Amino acid sequence: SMWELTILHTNDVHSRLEQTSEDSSKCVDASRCMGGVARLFTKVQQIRRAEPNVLLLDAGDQYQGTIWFTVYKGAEVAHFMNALRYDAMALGNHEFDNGVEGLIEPLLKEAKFPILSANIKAKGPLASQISGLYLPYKVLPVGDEVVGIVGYTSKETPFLSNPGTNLVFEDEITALQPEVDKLKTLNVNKIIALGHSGFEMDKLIAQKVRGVDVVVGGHSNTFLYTGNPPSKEVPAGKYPFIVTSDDGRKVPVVQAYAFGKYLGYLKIEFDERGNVISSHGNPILLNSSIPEDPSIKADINKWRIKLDDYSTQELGKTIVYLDGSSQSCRFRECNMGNLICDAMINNNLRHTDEMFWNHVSMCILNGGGIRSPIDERNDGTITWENLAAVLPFGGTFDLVQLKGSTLKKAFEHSVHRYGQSTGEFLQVGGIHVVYDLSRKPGDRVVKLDVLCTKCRVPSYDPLKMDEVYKVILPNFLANGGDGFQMIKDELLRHDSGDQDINVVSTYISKMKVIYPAVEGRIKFS
Amino acid sequence: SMWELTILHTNDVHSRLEQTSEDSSKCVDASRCMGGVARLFTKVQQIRRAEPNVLLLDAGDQYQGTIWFTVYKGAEVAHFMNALRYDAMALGNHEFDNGVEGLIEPLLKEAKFPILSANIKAKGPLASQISGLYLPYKVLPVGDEVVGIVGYTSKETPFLSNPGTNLVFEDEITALQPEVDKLKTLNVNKIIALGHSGFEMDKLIAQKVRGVDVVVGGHSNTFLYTGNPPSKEVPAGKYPFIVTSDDGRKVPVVQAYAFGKYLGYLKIEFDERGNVISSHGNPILLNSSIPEDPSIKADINKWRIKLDDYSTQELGKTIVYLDGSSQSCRFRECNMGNLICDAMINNNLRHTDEMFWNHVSMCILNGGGIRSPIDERNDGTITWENLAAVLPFGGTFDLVQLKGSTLKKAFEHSVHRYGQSTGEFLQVGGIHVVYDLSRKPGDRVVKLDVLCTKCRVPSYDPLKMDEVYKVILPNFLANGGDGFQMIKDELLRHDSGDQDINVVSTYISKMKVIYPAVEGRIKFSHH
Ligand SMILES: O=P(O)(O)[C@@](CO)(Cc1nn[nH]n1)OC[C@H]1O[C@@H](n2ncc3c(NC4CCCC4)nc(Cl)nc32)[C@H](O)[C@@H]1O
Ligand SMILES: O=P(O)(O)[C@@](CO)(Cc1nn[nH]n1)OC[C@H]1O[C@@H](n2ncc3c(NC4CCCC4)nc(Cl)nc32)[C@H](O)[C@@H]1O
Ligand SMILES: *[C@@H]1O[C@H](CO)[C@@H](O)[C@H](O)[C@H]1NC(C)=O
Ligand SMILES: *[C@@H]1O[C@H](CO)[C@@H](O)[C@H](O)[C@H]1NC(C)=O
Ligand SMILES: [Ca+2]
Ligand SMILES: [Ca+2]
Ligand SMILES: [Zn+2]
Ligand SMILES: [Zn+2]
Ligand SMILES: [Zn+2]
Ligand SMILES: [Zn+2]
Repeated sequence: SMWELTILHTNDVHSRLEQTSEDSSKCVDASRCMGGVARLFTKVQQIRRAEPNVLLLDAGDQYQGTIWFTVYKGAEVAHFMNALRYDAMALGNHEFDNGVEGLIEPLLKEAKFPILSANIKAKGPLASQISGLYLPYKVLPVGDEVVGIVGYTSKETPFLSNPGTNLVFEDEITALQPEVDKLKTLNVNKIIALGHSGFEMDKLIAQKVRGVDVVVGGHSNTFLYTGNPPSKEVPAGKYPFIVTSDDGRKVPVVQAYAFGKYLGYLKIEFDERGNVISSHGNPILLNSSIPEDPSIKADINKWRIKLDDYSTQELGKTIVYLDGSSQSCRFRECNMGNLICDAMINNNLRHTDEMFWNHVSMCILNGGGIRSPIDERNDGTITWENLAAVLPFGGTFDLVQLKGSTLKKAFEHSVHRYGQSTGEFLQVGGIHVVYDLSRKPGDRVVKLDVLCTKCRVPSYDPLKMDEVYKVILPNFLANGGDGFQMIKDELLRHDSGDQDINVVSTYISKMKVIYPAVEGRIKFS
Repeated sequence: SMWELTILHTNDVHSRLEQTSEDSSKCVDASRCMGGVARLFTKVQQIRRAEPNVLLLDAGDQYQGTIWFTVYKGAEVAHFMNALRYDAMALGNHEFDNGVEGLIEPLLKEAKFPILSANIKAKGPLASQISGLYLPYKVLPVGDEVVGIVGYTSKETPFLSNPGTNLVFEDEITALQPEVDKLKTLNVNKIIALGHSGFEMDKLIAQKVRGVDVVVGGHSNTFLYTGNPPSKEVPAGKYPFIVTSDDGRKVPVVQAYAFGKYLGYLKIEFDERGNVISSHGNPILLNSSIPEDPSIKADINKWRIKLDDYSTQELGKTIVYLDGSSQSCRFRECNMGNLICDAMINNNLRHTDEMFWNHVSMCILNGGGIRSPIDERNDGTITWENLAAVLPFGGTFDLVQLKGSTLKKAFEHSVHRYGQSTGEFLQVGGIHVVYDLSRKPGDRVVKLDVLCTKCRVPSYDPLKMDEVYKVILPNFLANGGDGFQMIKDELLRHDSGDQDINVVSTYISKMKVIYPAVEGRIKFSHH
């Protein structure tokens, strides 16, 4: 005898409540738009009506990405996930972006489903405050069986978000194994690991955590597919990805890209003792072939009324595609990066009253801070809402004095673990860098020319290690985010800047028509 | 017996009536300013009081370069050259910039000294109109002797200016020799060739034209000096430069850079039969050590009143030196070029109602069209006057559809005679070009990448020969100037654009603070 479970799964939805363009920017041409919570609900109900044993799971990073989260601050997440009737969610890194209070009062108190993390431990006054609002696991009834779901969250969360110093983020394998053993002693024979640490960590969990039957992941924005993929996303492996564990077991690992563009869909056949005997499926592309549910869409429109103040005024026009996609901006020079760096540099030079920074022409910008493209095909209109999708974090473009050796160390860090879509890869202004990736990590920077400052005509001269340079960058990077510890430690001055999104809107308002290009600021050898 | 003559000479003054900064841009810090007509007058008078036999000569290109010429149109040239008591002038190419009417009514009718060119022949109805207003030669009394001065003008004048199709520009050597022979039969044994064809042609004249004793030149902006030079300009040779002629004679050739920064000064010792026994001198740096003459300065201030409309409004600010010097912009990437090209591109995109050119991101700009720097040390203010020194010509930034093969032929022409400070060297926008100069002319372009247009994100892709590109450029280049004959002939569309100086002021007004760099748009390689 066999027992079939259908796992429906989203991850890194990142406040894409409404349907989006193919690239996850704002919907303009409705006939070609994709995803959003109303469309997901239609596909979820289609599966639920057909399959008797169904779990709808989220692997974190619902928080942050559009004006939805800027305005509603997680109430939209609670509300629409409840309307969809998610069975469980794992805490991601972006769930702590508005502090622990930003997690508790909107999401944890209003969610009608369990929220999960087994490697986040609470200490101090916070322990009693957050007791039971999230859990290490939940044991869910599914038909006449039970399925254990055990949660996890990235160890990098303190370095990427605002979880506060009373939350300790343990190792995933060390925290998960006792919980999985606890569930076995409670006669839960089917166990799903649901969490938010990336596809590599998901694979290690599948391997090393004995008793885990399936890993549903997130954080790396990984697309897995078996067969011919339905859109632009290139699959990193088959769906599901099969790990061979330490005790010889085949453990399926899944992820469902990002932005609610796909619904992950895995059918698993279990024996009577909760061993996986087979698995199959694929992520389902939520395109115009699936209608947005009328009820959920009507509710979305009601919540949408408050947001329409942010889409009113045209700040300017683009006549080129502003490529702010992760696949470009984390792997090579992207023109959205160039735009943002040029805006950073240009805005700073209006502050003529402050003479220490009035010649700053160099810029560094973490690629992962660029959160969305903007489309050029609607007479390429750029509103505030469009900008808020690119720059949702409410950071500042701060000013730092750095030694040359600090700067070379940062450019080595930029490509130290290249090829995994991590956000540390640097977009630049007033810098020409050339990488050779065949060299070992810490020695991949082969050419590095920067704009001179003690010179009448600015030209790109080679960077000297002993020389000091002035750079404009996100406060995230100045304070040591993305493992840029050399910046925070070794910087000589650090001034607070202007607000990031205001800098870019000012710049676009000034220029009227923008046309940034890929110029060979970042080259490969 | 011996007879000593002192030749004082200017060339390519280019409307620098007032004193200038070291680089020839507007005077701001008066304590370190140079040249101008008031200072020149002081130095000329010092020499005249000291030496009995003095000629003050001009080798052309007084016309064009600042608002002085924009407003007064050659009347300031006539007026201040007359006040200085120039003995003779040769017609340069820029003397024809406002047509033949622009030469006649201001300069030729009001000048109290002879104006000279022996290789400009007038035909049609214009011949009788301009007969004798300029001359092939003039024979000037100097003390008890006479000195013949014979004129010449660049054969490239029709391709650089607006002389009209009724003026023919003959070969200089063929035109000069009969005049020099004629003067020998008229018992003129001392002959100066004064003209405007460049230092190379000056040397050929010295060599080939039998009877010429001295060549006073212009057009190439050549600095010659003997000893340690007093300023930024690198000497091309000794002063005077000595040609050994075909008929066995040492002929001194002189020039005096440009912009009235130096007064050329050559002492020649002649024998009784008008042969040069020796020559010596140097150009005199007209710096703060020579005071401005009170009379000429007071007259300059009176004429200056009408011009002060052009310097009131600050259009914007630069925080970098805008290198618009000939030594940069005709030899490599200069940031003034980059600025002008970016302004050309940016202004064009405001015309959204016209959909054929609304994605144009490629620009070519002849380096010789960039006429002056702008300084950054006075809180680097940019007025209209400053801009008018960079872009004096009143051209337009026109729009052309060109084949790729046309564009590569233009980039080959850009460096075909590289190393001579000729204006055809191209400043660019949305183009990355790499030259190898060790290769032969017509095959020096080794890499040539341009911004794509049928593409969502613009990147620099290699230029395809069969593919067609849209480019913004000066109408000078579209109409075939600087020997860019491939553009005029092989272009597919040609629309008139906006006025050149208005494009750059609009852009500066928009940007407020400008900081253009040398970016590697133009590189050189030795493979
Ligand atoms: O799953 P994700 O979203 O975690 C992901 C994982 O690699 C993947 C992804 N790809 N596409 N969408 N998602 O990207 C993370 C990258 O994003 C950048 N990052 N994160 C936060 C943040 C920040 N501010 C903080 C401080 C106050 C709360 C927010 N500020 C700036 Cl400038 N960058 C920021 C960084 O590069 C990091 O490596
Ligand atoms: O002695 P010069 O001054 O002749 C000189 C000789 O090599 C030397 C020089 N160096 N520094 N100052 N002088 O430069 C010539 C270069 O100047 C450029 N040039 N000339 C005219 C002109 C023009 N318009 C004209 C057309 C109708 C009347 C106005 N338009 C644009 Cl865009 N360029 C123009 C061109 O490159 C040429 O090669
Ligand atoms: C939607 O996706 C399916 C595959 O999942 C594909 O066959 C279909 O062509 C798509 N429909 C559109 C774009 O309307
Ligand atoms: C002016 O030029 C003379 C002659 O070359 C030189 O000796 C002197 O130093 C200069 N005076 C200045 C810069 O004040
Ligand atoms: Ca099991
Ligand atoms: Ca003689
Ligand atoms: Zn995420
Ligand atoms: Zn994440
Ligand atoms: Zn000239
Ligand atoms: Zn000339």
